[PDB]
Amino acid sequence: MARRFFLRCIIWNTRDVILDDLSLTGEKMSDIYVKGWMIGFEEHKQKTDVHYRSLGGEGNFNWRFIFPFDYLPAEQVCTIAKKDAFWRLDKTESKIPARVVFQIWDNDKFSFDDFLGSLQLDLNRMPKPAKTAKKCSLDQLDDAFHPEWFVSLFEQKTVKGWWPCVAEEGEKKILAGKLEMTLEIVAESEHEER
Ligand SMILES: [Ca+2]
Ligand SMILES: [Ca+2]
Ligand SMILES: [Ca+2]
Ligand SMILES: [Cl-]
Repeated sequence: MARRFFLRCIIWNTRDVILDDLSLTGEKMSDIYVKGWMIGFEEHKQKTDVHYRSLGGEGNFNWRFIFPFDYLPAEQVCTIAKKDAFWRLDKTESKIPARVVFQIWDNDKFSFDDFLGSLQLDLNRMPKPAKTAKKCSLDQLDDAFHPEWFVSLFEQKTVKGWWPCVAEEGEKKILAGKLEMTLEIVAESEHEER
């Protein structure tokens, strides 16, 4: 059966975010905000408020996202279709991995917002978070050589800490920002804590 879950995301802060603009005084800065959504549920995407005029790449948000999604425990696969009748968005089935996306953006008033970097996470196999922003690095993404550093959120239920965001210089990967988050998968009915 398809079971209804909820991904609860708190965006606490960002650090080291790329600075995309020049100030009227001529100082590098970004008007930072964070976009999030689950793949296959692009209709429910959400964003934080904007941390205006970040001069050192830091932003403060303390923002809560809730992402509802359907899940097949036995298949460990997302059903991009919501629930019940065809009236639901994404019709029926389509089985894909459960993944959430976080994107860091610079808000502009007099042009379009500019993409700064993103992080895409597999809820079944995701990199462990760094305790501090200092220990946050692209090494966290090393699924090839340190597979023990990937884990499953469904098993752990909750993870907190820092993850890196990435921008592609063509094939090359560059640290575009660091994201401090709490991630928790929540059931419709279960014990408050285990
Ligand atoms: Ca800009
Ligand atoms: Ca801007
Ligand atoms: Ca722009
Ligand atoms: Cl602007």
